[PDB]
Amino acid sequence: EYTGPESYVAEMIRERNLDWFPRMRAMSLVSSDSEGEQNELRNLQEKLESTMKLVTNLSGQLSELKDQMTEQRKQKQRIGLLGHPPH
Amino acid sequence: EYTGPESYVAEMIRERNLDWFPRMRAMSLVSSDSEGEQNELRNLQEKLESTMKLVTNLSGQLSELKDQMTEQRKQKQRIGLLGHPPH
Ligand SMILES: [Ca+2]
Ligand SMILES: [Ca+2]
Repeated sequence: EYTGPESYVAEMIRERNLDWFPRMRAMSLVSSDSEGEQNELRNLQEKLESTMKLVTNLSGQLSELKDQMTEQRKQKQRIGLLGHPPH
Repeated sequence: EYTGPESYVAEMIRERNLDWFPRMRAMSLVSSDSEGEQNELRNLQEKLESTMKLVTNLSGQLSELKDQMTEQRKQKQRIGLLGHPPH
């Protein structure tokens, strides 16, 4: 009928080990937080705006092929209409 | 005629409590700032460029449906004009 931690302590006792005693650490002092996790949120956010790379490149290319075909039509506006008028 | 803090000190005295005495803290040392709040500005800014998600997705979709209808017209430029010439 050993519980979870109780069985583990039992094997540590049978192992002649004393590493399960707390040393220079208390839960009341660890309960501080110190506005932590902020680094995790910053790191995920930095990748999220780094994810904006693929978000904005699709827009850039979809705009630019249309722009370049329109620019080809504009180039036609000059080159085709140059040879159209007679002499 | 008790003032704000004076009344509170009065009830602490009647409570036989000594927790209103400063201990290991001085205002002159707390007056440091240490370029603080920088984390708050960084956190708001990171969300603001995370707010750029919705700012740029509206642009992306408004560009892309126009691009895809133009591309459908371009697909017509081929498929419709393939079956138009006679034999
Ligand atoms: Ca059990
Ligand atoms: Ca009063």
